[PDB]
Amino acid sequence: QSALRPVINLTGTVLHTNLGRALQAEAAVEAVAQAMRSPVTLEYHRDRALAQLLCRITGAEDACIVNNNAAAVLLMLAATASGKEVVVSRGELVEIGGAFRIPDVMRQAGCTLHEVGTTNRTHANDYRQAVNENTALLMKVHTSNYSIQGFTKAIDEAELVALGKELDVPVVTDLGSGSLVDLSQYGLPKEPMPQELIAAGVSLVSFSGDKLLGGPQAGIIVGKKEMIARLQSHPLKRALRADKMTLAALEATLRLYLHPEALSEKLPTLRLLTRSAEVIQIQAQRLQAPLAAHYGAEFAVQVMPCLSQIGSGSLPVDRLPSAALTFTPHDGRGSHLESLAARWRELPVPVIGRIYDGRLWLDLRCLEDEQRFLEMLL
Amino acid sequence: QSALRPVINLTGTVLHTNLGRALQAEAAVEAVAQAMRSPVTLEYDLDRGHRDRALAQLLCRITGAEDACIVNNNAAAVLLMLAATASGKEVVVSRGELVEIGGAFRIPDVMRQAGCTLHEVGTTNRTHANDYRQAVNENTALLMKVHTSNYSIQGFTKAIDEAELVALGKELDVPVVTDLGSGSLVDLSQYGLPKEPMPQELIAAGVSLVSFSGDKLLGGPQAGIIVGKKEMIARLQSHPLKRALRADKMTLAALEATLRLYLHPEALSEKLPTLRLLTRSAEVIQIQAQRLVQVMPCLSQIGSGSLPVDRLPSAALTFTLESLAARWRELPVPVIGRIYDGRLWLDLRCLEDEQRFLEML
Amino acid sequence: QGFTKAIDEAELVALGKELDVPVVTDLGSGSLVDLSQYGLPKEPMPQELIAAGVSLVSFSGDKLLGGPQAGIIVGKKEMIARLQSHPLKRALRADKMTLAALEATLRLYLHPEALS
Repeated sequence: QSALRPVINLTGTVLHTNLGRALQAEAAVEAVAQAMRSPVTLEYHRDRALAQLLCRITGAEDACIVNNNAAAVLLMLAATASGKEVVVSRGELVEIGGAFRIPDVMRQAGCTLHEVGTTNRTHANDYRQAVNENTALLMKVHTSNYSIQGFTKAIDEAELVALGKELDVPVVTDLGSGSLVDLSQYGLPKEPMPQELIAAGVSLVSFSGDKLLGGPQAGIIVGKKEMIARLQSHPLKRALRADKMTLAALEATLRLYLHPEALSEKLPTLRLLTRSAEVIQIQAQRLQAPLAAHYGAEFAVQVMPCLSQIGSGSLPVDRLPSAALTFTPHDGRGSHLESLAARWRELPVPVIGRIYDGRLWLDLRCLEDEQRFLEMLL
Repeated sequence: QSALRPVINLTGTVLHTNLGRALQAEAAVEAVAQAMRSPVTLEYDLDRGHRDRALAQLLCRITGAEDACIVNNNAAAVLLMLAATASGKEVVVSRGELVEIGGAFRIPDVMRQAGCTLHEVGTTNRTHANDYRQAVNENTALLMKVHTSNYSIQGFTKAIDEAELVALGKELDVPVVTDLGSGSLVDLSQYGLPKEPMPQELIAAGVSLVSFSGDKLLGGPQAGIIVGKKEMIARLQSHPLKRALRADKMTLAALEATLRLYLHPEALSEKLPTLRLLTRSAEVIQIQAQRLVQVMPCLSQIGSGSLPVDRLPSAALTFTLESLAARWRELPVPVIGRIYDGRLWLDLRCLEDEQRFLEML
Repeated sequence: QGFTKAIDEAELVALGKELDVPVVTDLGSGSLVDLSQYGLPKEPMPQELIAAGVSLVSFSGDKLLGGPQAGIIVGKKEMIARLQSHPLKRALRADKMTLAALEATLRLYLHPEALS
């Protein structure tokens, strides 16, 4: 078995950054297989069908596609504000994962980071007082992995683009998550959409493709034709250009958003997120018997409510009811739990659970096919 | 129909840069589909764990280097290598290796982007080891050898090989890096094809870092693979640029499945579509062309990573023009031929499925 | 809330001791008792910061302390003496009713049983 081995994500995190983030749809898989097996018109520009599709969906003039959203932010800052100040709120200097920090990206991209306001309260006058002759951008970063609660104040995109129009300074956005549909319609927490930012007047909006979009690892920048053309002509773009499998997967995923009626079914990310809790309860009750019969004598397994995280691109707050299987040792020793976790991690198709509340939990929200999981766990 | 539509490459260029370069094997396709459909341990080591440690071990087994690094493409590989190993310092490159690939990649421009200073030595055709020696000073960070994959200078020429430059850098305490580009992992001369420099030879000769593509003569996905010294690779992985240049899980899955084909070379000419199309015999092409408007000898270009000289016999069917090509480009599966010698030629070297192709025409 | 990481006071004072740099804290609220005993959310205490090795801790007197508007800085004798001798201190010195209220309020914390 290889290291790029399939695993059954029972940790309750749908978009696990360490597990490949979003799963790909069957349409994306078929398009990718067709692109790999046979020659495709890659450059016979490279991303033009995708640019037109993003114009249809988001409503922006032009679009650029790069390796990932870190590459998107790097290219945006290097091709739009190289050698010039960029005004970012002091409460949006975000860190994602641990390798991506906004100040470090500003340093690499050759711009100067101008910090305004405070960590919790940033006012429009803080943006206004920093705009000078060296200022090239007003950059709003979407804090996708965290939220500040309490005495807070943030300037929305509409007010910031109004201020930039008044001061003749473009406004860009590092959206990150890139949810293309209103999640509130499915009961999920609402996240800002590229459509709203593009309509509000944001010059450039950069978002990921494997986050809430449900596609491949890609960095999608949508916005004004002139600034997108600036990005395309930058020397960095050649290093950051996207692969043909990436483009095929992104095109097939984006074509799913043209038919929203089946979107909750044909998109694995949405299908896993909007999965009802009653079906999870039924599946847990059905699966509770064979495991107890096989090796549940050492530690009993029962079904109680649990909480599941949406994953990357959303708040790490769970916010999602679900059902889980708990393996509670009889003698109350963590050695049994650690040994069981190691045994599962050494299986041909590893099953990853979570050590929560002194027990080993398997959250079945992200378990579509129970046959292979039952075979591996028996 | 989407613009990323299948196309039957009958132009004779197997590795067409504008047509996706190398087709991937069935093993790579299956690994990619498995990685897409199900979660994979991208950055979660079962034994946190790095993203491409399995790939690094596989590349150590194949090439023989200490460590490896995977980035978006070889342009990104060269950019990261120069920015993490020679930032703010001089890089000594022969004046006859300042290569341009495709049109968007240019060695001087990459050095400008990477923060290095390009030091050019020798002449376009004649570069001597003393030209390298006279340019090495306290600000020199690397001696860079770029493999001219898309061109060759013929006539009164002189190039310093990698062994001589490695010895010179060892004497002067300056590391030697190589932008191999093509990255052929097997001796092509064994298959009757022109020999190309291999990463194994450069690694054995003492090159600190060797960067090559994955969609060229390797036959895999678009990737930039840098193999070499553990310290140099660790410098690359810790650079801030790497986060922007890191490789996707589909890219890593395809690359690992492709690299595992090189562990069984006997079936490599069959499992690898690039090698299968390159080592396809001319008699079979002649038979297929006769079975499928005149059939005559033609010559097929290898494509990216090799010199654009044809150097490959084949048989092609000709249509005895512009409007025919325009009509063919509008099919659900477009057929692209070449307007050569006043005739429309369809080189049948890359035609793998006759039953499907015959339906459109 | 979310993907967060903060360096605690103990680790920071250890780092400052290693690098010979003092560590100060703007506590603000200045709760002198463990609020978790009363069912309210726990807040950092000046006692914990002083024990952990923080050179100076500044907190309000009208916030969670329950007294008058005052700024109370507690810590090392040398740095406190630096504060007292600063020219700003005359401008910032505390009033007599402020001191009376602060002393009477602090005397309540010596009898925690009736403090609630």
